Amino acid sequence: SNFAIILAAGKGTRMKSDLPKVLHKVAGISMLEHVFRSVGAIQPEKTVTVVGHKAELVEEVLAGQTEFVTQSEQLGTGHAVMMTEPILEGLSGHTLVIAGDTPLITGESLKNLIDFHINHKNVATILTAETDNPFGYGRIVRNDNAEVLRIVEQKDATDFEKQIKEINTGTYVFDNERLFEALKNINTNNAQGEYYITDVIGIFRETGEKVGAYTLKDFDESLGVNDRVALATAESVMRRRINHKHMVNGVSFVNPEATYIDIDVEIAPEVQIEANVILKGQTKIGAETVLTNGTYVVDSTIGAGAVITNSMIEESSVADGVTVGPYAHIRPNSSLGAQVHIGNFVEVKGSSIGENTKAGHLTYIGNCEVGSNVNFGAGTITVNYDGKNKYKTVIGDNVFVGSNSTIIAPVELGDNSLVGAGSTITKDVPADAIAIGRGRQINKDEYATRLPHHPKNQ
Amino acid sequence: SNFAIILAAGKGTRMKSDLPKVLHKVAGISMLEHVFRSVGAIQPEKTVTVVGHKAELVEEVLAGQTEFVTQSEQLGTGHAVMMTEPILEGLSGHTLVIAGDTPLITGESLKNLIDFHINHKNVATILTAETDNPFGYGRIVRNDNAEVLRIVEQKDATDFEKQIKEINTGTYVFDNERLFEALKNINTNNAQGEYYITDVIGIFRETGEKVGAYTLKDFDESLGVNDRVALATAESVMRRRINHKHMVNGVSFVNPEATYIDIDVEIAPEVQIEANVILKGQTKIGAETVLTNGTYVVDSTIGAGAVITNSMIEESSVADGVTVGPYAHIRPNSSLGAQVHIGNFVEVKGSSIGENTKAGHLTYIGNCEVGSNVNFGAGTITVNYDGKNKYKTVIGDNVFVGSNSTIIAPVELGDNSLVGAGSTITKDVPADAIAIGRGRQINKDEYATRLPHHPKNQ
Amino acid sequence: SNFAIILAAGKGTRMKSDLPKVLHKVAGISMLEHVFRSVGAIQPEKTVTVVGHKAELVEEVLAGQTEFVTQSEQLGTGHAVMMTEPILEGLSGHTLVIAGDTPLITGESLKNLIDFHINHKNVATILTAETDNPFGYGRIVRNDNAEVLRIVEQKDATDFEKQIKEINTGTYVFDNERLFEALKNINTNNAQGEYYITDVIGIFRETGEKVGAYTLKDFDESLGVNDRVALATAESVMRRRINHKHMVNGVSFVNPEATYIDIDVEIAPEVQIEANVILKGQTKIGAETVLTNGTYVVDSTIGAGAVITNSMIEESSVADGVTVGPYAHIRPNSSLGAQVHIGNFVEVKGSSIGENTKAGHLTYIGNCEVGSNVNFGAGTITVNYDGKNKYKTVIGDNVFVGSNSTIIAPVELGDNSLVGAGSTITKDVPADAIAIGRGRQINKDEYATRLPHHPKNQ
Ligand SMILES: CC(=O)SCCNC(=O)CCNC(=O)[C@H](O)C(C)(C)COP(=O)(O)OP(=O)(O)OC[C@H]1O[C@@H](n2cnc3c(N)ncnc32)[C@H](O)[C@@H]1OP(=O)(O)O
Ligand SMILES: CC(=O)SCCNC(=O)CCNC(=O)[C@H](O)C(C)(C)COP(=O)(O)OP(=O)(O)OC[C@H]1O[C@@H](n2cnc3c(N)ncnc32)[C@H](O)[C@@H]1OP(=O)(O)O
Ligand SMILES: CC(=O)SCCNC(=O)CCNC(=O)[C@H](O)C(C)(C)COP(=O)(O)OP(=O)(O)OC[C@H]1O[C@@H](n2cnc3c(N)ncnc32)[C@H](O)[C@@H]1OP(=O)(O)O
Ligand SMILES: [Ca+2]
Ligand SMILES: [Ca+2]
Ligand SMILES: [Ca+2]
Ligand SMILES: [Ca+2]
Repeated sequence: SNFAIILAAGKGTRMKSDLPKVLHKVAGISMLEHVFRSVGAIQPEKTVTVVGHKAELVEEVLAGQTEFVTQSEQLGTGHAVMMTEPILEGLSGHTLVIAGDTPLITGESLKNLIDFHINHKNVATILTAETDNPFGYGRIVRNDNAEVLRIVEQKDATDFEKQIKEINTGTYVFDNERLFEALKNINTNNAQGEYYITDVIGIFRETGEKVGAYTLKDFDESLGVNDRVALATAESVMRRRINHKHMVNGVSFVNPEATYIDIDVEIAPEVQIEANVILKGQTKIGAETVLTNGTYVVDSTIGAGAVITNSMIEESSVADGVTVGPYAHIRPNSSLGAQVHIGNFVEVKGSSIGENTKAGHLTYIGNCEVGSNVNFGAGTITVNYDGKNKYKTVIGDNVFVGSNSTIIAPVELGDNSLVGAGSTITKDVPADAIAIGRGRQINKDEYATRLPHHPKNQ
Repeated sequence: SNFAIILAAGKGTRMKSDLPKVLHKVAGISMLEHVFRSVGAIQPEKTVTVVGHKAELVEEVLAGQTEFVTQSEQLGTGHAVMMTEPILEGLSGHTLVIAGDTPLITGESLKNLIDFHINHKNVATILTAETDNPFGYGRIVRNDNAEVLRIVEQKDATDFEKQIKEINTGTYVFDNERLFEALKNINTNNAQGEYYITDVIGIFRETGEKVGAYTLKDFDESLGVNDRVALATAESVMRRRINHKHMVNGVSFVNPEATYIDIDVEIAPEVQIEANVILKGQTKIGAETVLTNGTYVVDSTIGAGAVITNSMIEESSVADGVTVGPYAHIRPNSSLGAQVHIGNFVEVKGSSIGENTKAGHLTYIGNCEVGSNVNFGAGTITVNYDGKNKYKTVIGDNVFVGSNSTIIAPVELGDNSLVGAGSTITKDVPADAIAIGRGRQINKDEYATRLPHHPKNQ
Repeated sequence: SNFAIILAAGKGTRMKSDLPKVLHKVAGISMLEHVFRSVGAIQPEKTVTVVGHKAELVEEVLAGQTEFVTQSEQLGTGHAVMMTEPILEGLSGHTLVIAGDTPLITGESLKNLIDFHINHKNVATILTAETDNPFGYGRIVRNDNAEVLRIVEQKDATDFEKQIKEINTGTYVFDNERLFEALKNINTNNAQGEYYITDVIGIFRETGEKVGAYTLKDFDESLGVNDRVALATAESVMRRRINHKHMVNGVSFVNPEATYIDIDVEIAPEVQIEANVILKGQTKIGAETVLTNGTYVVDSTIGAGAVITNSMIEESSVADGVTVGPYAHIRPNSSLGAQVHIGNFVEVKGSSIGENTKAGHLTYIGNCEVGSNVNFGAGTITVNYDGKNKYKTVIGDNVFVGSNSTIIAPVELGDNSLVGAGSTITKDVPADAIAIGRGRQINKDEYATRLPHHPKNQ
């Protein structure tokens, strides 16, 4: 009943990239993927994506729910659609034709397109829009009774026709039956090589079959991306849309025009986001937590009541009430327990940290299983690499790891123990003990008067 | 002679917050507080704020110069004003009626509103504005001679009336006498429960008493905040206004559209601010200092000629010529003396630092009284916590604190002394002495050929 | 044949700066310098800049290709041009008159101005533009046949004339001969002190000599900067222009409206720039490298395939495939070899680092010649200062510098050697050896039950 054809073979030369045009990301996912999301809104019985060069790459990535045909030669949009013939020829119903480079179009607009089509039982329906600078776009010609007669390109347009402000977005709905029919009719009697999807509209004009146009109230929603300038504009519209949705859902933004949140990030209500925060991938933020300017989060989970201050968190888990930063880096596979505190210049990598534990400064915790109520003094380092292998360090509950100490794994610091500040630990420390591995202080009276820094020597 | 009534009881359901709508901040202070600031511009003999739910909270915070009446039930704006009757009934004069959720209105606009009122000796004056999308707003109906006849809501508006572009901002000036009179007249003969402030305009129409409207030249100044989307817009307008004011006052902004400066921050002329800088609360910046992208300052004082590079400064004092950052954190109750230098990855907490002293890297200084011309080598740590209590460290003038040393308080390093790099200091170091607490170096020939990192073993 | 006169003596009082108005920067260089760049587009046989106060300063800086005359008194634009008389009087040809405070005008617009001039063989040509708020600007009066009759200031304009939307940008092309002629004719018979460049247009009106106006299609291109508000606007237009140019050239921007790239930065295609990145001065970025939010680069070279994560790089060289950050600081005169890795909280100053070497954390490397495949454990510090002099450290290939070690220069760590974590190195370490300078660990059973942090004591 409903079928979809997505054109993704284009030659994105103005992109100046080796990556197939439609694979370029917009807020987390590729333009193609956004098109797949709006397309799904019309519940197409079949979905066929036409890819061109590097065809393998596009497929090798998003093998999403969609058939895949290849267009080895650049013979135009008509030929691209013709490549879906083997799969859609014969079937009766409505077929959506959309480009993979117009990611701003919405599922809602696509639904209205079909409804508008089936409604007037048109043979073909053109998704159109209006602008005051239609230069370059095919124009939409209608009769005094406002019926879509045909589409006129800029090069063929009469002076009088250049005045038309309604343009063709390049998105269409065709009755699948007539469509492939008209595609062979143009292909064979073409007296030329390349044919275009708009050539089918020319045929319906020759035969008088009903063709209509649904207009998009927002012209900017029809943007076709051809270069990194339109790319940025796409990014900008999608950003406003994502952020508008969160604000309506109860999230505060100091500046939603400069906050970068990917398409799939989930944010509980009452969260507060300062300007210039970055949320990427599969990220979740719980209720009332606070994200300050600079925070950067990727594929992570943050609980409720947390305060993330200018810090970078990657593939990690952060419980409720956790405070992080400023300038902290939480690396892959880390888990911070409830009320944990990670202060400035602290790095946590592949480590579980129990609740209420704190590492407030200039610290590195890697490959450690850390307990609850632990204390890391400023300067502490967990050494877990010898140039070939990594080793694990186990730290019990309530351990007091003295400042500037060097913990050389594999070792265990038992519960309630303490490592003297400035110590190098090479062996296990039993529970309730203290470990000290540092030289004893020695004073040399008057010796400083004999060194470069002394006032007497400058 | 002049009285003010501020409506702050509203049910901000679209805000999706537990915090009373008007308490949500906009550039440092709550919307209510901005309204109190514009209201003060008309020197009201009395100011009464009507609060609703959580009434205690709004009051418990800004017990600012203003009477407080409570509206326990949601019976409309008319009933809310009726709650101020005990306090304003009888008094003669002009009474301003304003919402606590329209924080962009200015004191200047409010003054022009009253003057326009007293001028034409109107009984009531409507603060209006113009827009091309008046859908939803009450319209302002005037006669062929441009006199305000009445206000018409959207639901009652005739097709012909929907065309009116002048809308009601919900701000008004009433002759206090007639106002409460008309409020009882509607209340009793209401034949309904809730009555609205606009019902009083209906009565003056019935009686023919003169009603006028002062139009705001800037429509965006009338924004009523109902959700976090308008919240963000408020933040955006107020930000442009604050920043415009500083630029006119001689401050350079690389991008004033993305620089966040609270309402009360003071900035001397010739200061240079890069994009994405944050100034909050009671912050002061002296002449010619430079703030680079990322700098974040809260309730602090910075002198003239300073250079703050991507650093966070909180509740502290920073003298003239000080250089901080990149990535430095100056925490509560710190004071940096003239020409002091705090470099990358350095934390200073509750400490006074004398002039020309330097801590250029990976350093923590907490609870210290530090002298002038001191030098902290990279890696230094002042240890001031044992898990229960904090201790103080006193460091004289010209001390050279060697890199990677660990200073365990409570201790004193006397003038011109030096602590050997990599030392753990547990006792006082007399003036002019040197202290060393580190193991002596030992070399083991060929031993490395026997370890994982060696080329021979990989 | 073509001559240029740049007016740079103005009294930029609304700037509130001690620095001559035209010296204020816009995207890396001064407004004056941007004007010199557009001016060069018309290949002027001679270029003369009129400077006023602090005349020495403007010259003492950009002694660029241009004659320099001084205007000691503020007698108007006419007098300023009159100061170029000694140098341009007599010569025949077209003379461009432009202000040093209109930096957005383009060389292309300037070329079109001259062509439009020489074309109609006009005596004088006025560079004009159109806007809907011409209040304050001199208006352009034309006859029913659209010929430039004269310029009318706002104060003299008739009501009917205030309607004119075409305004004078203050940029002109005059036939050098008549120009100085008309300048003496006004100067002597002036019956007043100060004369203005627009007075020459008045004379051509008296004599009927042909005067024309070339209109700028973009009004915003004519901005005259007088205060830091227009300054910011200039910065904003120039930023969009620079960034538009890179996007067209194949560079991706997450938000080109909030990315700050100086006028002279070079960026290879396929580079990806996140929002809020800063590129200043002579900076070069190679193909496909990635710059994340916060990165700040000044006068540096970055190769291809690099990933710079929220880090600051100054006057340094960075090879291909290098990864830096987050929160790393690469200081002046550093060179990172191919595939080098500098992680979080690491500082590199005046040091060469060989390929594949890594310093992933909390590390300071200053004044070192470091080899290839070296490894710096977290916490390492190279000590190179004694309060008076700096010393160099030489580190061979494949050295393993243990965590928390303190390397006191001048020393050498030979190839494949290893420094034990937590060691203080005061002497050379031969190749293939290991060096250890740390106290041995000692455990005291039960001692912790006797300290403040222990659960038993709280
Ligand atoms: C900067 C921040 O983040 S702040 C929070 C971090 N806080 C910290 O890191 C503080 C940690 N505190 C320390 O390291 C302290 O120096 C402590 C807790 C080890 C001092 O403990 P004390 O028991 O009071 O010191 P004391 O000198 O008596 O030493 C205890 C035992 O160890 C021995 N000892 C002391 N120093 C050494 C040493 N360098 N080598 C070997 N043994 C030593 C003593 O001989 C004594 O043993 P004994 O009883 O058999 O004679
Ligand atoms: C990374 C940056 O920010 S850079 C700037 C920071 N700069 C620094 O931190 C540099 C600090 N410098 C140091 O620590 C040096 O090693 C210094 C200044 C202590 C070296 O001083 P020197 O006097 O030249 O060394 P020297 O070996 O002679 O030692 C002096 C005395 O201490 C003794 N001593 C040396 N090492 C030790 C030790 N580990 N334990 C006990 N005593 C020691 C010596 O026996 C000698 O005493 P004596 O005269 O009674 O025999
Ligand atoms: C946090 C990160 O970035 S992770 C990556 C960084 N990784 C690191 O920094 C790890 C570095 N590793 C170390 O420092 C380790 O403690 C190592 C490599 C020195 C341990 O080496 P090992 O040889 O296994 O230890 P071992 O105890 O046998 O000591 C070797 C020799 O030094 C001696 N020695 C050990 N400790 C000391 C000491 N404190 N003082 C003097 N000599 C010592 C031993 O007596 C022995 O000599 P001998 O053979 O003549 O008796
Ligand atoms: Ca297109
Ligand atoms: Ca409202
Ligand atoms: Ca250290
Ligand atoms: Ca001007």
